[PDB]
Amino acid sequence: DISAKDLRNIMYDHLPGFGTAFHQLVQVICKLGKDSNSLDIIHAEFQASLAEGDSPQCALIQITKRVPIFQDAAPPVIHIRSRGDIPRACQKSLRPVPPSPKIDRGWVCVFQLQDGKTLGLKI
Ligand SMILES: O=C(O)c1cccc(N2C(=O)C(O)=C(C(=O)c3cccc(C(F)(F)F)c3)[C@@H]2c2cc(Cl)c3c(c2)OCO3)c1
Repeated sequence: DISAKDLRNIMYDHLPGFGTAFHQLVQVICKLGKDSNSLDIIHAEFQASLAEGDSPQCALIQITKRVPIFQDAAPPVIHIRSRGDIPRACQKSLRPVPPSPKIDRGWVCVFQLQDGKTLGLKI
């Protein structure tokens, strides 16, 4: 069976740049997919979207809209020490956390900083 690491690497293979918000979205998709035994359907949706001619970015967003574990789901909370732990290419995508963020509305994750600060990653 495909593993979370395998799928992460497969998805990364299609993305430009490094440590971008889409890379973090792959991390989130793979974590939540692993936790709900859904990596196979996620991989299949990813490949099908690519096969129809969608960009890999569009394919990842479509996974957040078409795979049921992400539908109306809140972004996962990831504990980090400070803003510096977040990759450079993600920094401009960090935003104040809104009232009810949802993964399928583009809120990838919420970083909970050691000093109590909180930042959402937005696509
Ligand atoms: O242990 C697993 O089986 C598994 C599977 C897939 C991905 C991951 N994740 C990681 O190993 C990991 O470093 C994840 C991150 O997204 C992450 C963690 C710390 C810091 C950062 C960073 F700040 F963006 F750099 C990202 C990432 C991760 C993703 C999510 Cl959504 C997490 C999480 C960790 O902990 C709480 O929720 C773990």
